[PDB]
Amino acid sequence: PKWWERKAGPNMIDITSAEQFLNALKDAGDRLVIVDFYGTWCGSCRAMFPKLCKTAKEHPNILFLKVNFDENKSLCKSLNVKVLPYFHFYRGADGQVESFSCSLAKFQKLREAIERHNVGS
Repeated sequence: PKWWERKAGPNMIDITSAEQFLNALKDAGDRLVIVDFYGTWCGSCRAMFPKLCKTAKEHPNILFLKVNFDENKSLCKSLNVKVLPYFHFYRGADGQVESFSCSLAKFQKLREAIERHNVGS
């Protein structure tokens, strides 16, 4: 049971290809989408994961995409991801609306981004 699968709820999906990633954004409709770029051996990513999972339970209608950088290097490079943890947000016809790094200590940055782009904001 890999650390990134523990207590991961139904709105948290593993992405394993560029095709799957693009299909996920398309099928999201007008939902807010949070893309979590993480590394297998990223201590910060691992430390912040339980809080991310709680946030996913707190927001059942937000779609969370987990993208393992180490297993999706070309995809992550095409998305200009250079450091981990990293987050993109996407929302409907607006496409990408956030791009930022985070950690457990500054987790409120992620919530602030939700405040800016959640359905009804």
